[PDB]
Amino acid sequence: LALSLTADQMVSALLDAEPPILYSEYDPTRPFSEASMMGLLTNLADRELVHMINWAKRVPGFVDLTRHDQVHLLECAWLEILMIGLVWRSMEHPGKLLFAPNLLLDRNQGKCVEGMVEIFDMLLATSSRFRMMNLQGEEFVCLKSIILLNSGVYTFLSSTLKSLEEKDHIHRVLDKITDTLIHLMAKAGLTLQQQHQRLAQLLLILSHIRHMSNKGMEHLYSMKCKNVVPSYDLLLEMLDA
Amino acid sequence: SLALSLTADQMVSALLDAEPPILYSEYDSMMGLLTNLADRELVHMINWAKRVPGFVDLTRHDQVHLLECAWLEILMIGLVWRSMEHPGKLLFAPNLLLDRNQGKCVEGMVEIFDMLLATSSRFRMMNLQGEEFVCLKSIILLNSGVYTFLSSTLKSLEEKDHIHRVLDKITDTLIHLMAKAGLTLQQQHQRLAQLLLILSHIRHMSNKGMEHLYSMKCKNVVPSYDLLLEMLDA
Ligand SMILES: Oc1ccc(-c2nn(Cc3ccccc3)c3c(C(F)(F)F)cccc23)c(O)c1
Ligand SMILES: Oc1ccc(-c2nn(Cc3ccccc3)c3c(C(F)(F)F)cccc23)c(O)c1
Repeated sequence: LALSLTADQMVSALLDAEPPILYSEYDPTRPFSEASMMGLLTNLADRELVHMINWAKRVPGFVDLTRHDQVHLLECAWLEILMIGLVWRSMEHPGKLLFAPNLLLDRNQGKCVEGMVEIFDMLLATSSRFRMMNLQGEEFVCLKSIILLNSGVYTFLSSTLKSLEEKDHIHRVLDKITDTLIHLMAKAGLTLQQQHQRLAQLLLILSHIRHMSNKGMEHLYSMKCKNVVPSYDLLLEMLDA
Repeated sequence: SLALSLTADQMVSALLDAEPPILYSEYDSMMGLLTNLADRELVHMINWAKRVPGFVDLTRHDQVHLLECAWLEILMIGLVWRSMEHPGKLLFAPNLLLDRNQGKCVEGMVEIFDMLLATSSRFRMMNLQGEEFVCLKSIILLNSGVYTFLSSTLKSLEEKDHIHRVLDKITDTLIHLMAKAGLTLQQQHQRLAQLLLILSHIRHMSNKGMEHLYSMKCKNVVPSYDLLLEMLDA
């Protein structure tokens, strides 16, 4: 079971579970309009969702949960997960966001609402921060898994002993991933003080990622397209192998 | 910088000393009550903020931005802390204690109500301490708005460095409190993580709250940049 993994075993499992990088729809009309870019981003996200499920199922401890809880975590976290992926990819492209290898955008290219440019600006900042911190791949997979387990946990609520067990199991897996992060940092040769400071610096960034997702989710719901937001039923369907 | 020299004990002492008082609701409609209470709390929050070590080292403009971004999170975490010992209830004030069902009469707040309850219950199961609480609140103040400063000028860059250094000092403080309490090294890193991860959820609740204010046509109750600037300048 997941709770028995060593730090080295957890890292290996997470790295192996990594999803592929997808391309955006090839050769779209350029310049973009507000709708056309959204069409590209939405299509891309839709295609990544499938791979995210595959990834999620390989996150140690995820499948120990009921299907309902597995769906609830994905519901709450999908955009955060996509965004941290985006920020990781964009690290060595200052001033730009690498949504896909064939879709590298600066803050002016894509046509966007001014609410969108704020989010874009926030994504860029986060990416620079990771660049500055010299974030490592092994740390990234830990953070992405933390987002998956953490984002929807406080809203299980609640009662039943089983509901409590589920929450308890999530927190224990979270603890193991924390252990893993620290193990990586110590292994790298950071002092105890630097280890504890870096951990905190990384986790605090997650709150910003939650903010960006909240803002993005907000915009998504204001689109009279009745969908790019995956439903509970859709996510559940996708979960059944 | 003065802040950068503080020990863990001094940091805690300063923070405990800066705590605002717990205010009473004057009239014990939900929007009417939150508004009356929040308006009076804001005044105390500004003065609490100016007492957080490192905060007044920032430009007046940067202080306003931090508060602008953090204000609802700070109100909300105060509420969660106050409600900690009241399972199933939110203690908006000593004379305003609400359960989930009175939280239904209040329209689209039921979900936010539930999230708040869930956070308070998390605090309860963690045995969150007053000393840890004041650290968390300070972290929210310095962290929520730091990524949207605008960089550019040398000053804004120097401002961000300073914020990050103070945050590191608060991390040190938290760890010290835990070691002092007898936690093993492992338990210290774990609890640190658990505490900080709750902040993602507080941000989430603040965002839903804002979302709800706008849909309620209550955009007006939000402290504006200029309002905050004038309160600080006092
Ligand atoms: O791998 C991926 C795939 C898609 C996204 C992505 N980010 N944003 C926010 C955003 C995107 C562009 C410009 C401004 C904000 C999105 C929005 C949106 F509606 F939230 F914007 C809608 C659909 C997808 C995205 C991503 O971050 C990573
Ligand atoms: O000590 C406290 C603790 C909580 C609140 C608070 N304000 N708001 C929005 C709000 C309403 C009116 C005026 C200002 C803010 C809240 C909402 C929300 F869903 F309504 F946002 C939901 C739950 C709590 C609050 C508070 O104001 C003070």
